[PDB]
Amino acid sequence: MDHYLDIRLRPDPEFPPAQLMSVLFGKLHQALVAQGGDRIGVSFPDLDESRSRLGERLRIHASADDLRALLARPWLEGLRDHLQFGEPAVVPHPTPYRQVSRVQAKSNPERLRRRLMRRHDLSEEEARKRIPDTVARTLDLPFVTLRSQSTGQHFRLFIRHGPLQATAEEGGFTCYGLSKGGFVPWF
RNA sequence: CUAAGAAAUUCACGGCGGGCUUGAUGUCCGCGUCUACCUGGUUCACUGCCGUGUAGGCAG
Repeated sequence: MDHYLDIRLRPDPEFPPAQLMSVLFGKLHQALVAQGGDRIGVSFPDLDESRSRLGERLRIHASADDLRALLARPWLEGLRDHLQFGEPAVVPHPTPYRQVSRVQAKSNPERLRRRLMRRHDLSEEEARKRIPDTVARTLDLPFVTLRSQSTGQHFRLFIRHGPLQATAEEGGFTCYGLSKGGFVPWF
């Protein structure tokens, strides 16, 4: 994708930057739900995989008309005191490419119990002996804490940046901006 | 290279029997506890779907 926009979280005493990036990713998801499309990607160029931090930057990649459209929408109403804007410009050359993947886990055993007892009509003990409590997977990935609107549930979403490649291939994106085959330029 | 260097305590057993502790009592006067605070630190690791699959993803 040719054009990128960098929005920086303004340093704020009233909330930590994790909460601002949470609400920014959430309103980003709501704006991408309102526009649709699968050619709109995200990246976080302030990565730090030692302490698993997401930093303070948000880089959204698409075309020119999409970015200049997303500037003038009410998904930036009520937030523009708390973040700074950049300019939609071309990605420089040359840059590597990588992905943004959502990596969940089956770290809750109880959902797997409910699944195995709802499809098979087992008992609690058969589901307990089939899958033990050691199935919980630990993760060292950065995460964003979003809530739900209609049936409200607050969850952390882990973001994984993939390996740096030399060329990018075609592919879509979700409403979260996450990679489904399409890679974002890393710089 | 140590006041070094060494070592088998052990067999057996009936502590019990008896008893009145009692009478009497004023706790009591008095008291300024105050001043000021972000519960969030991502702190709700959730809910459902495709998939035979626990393999892998998805949707909010």
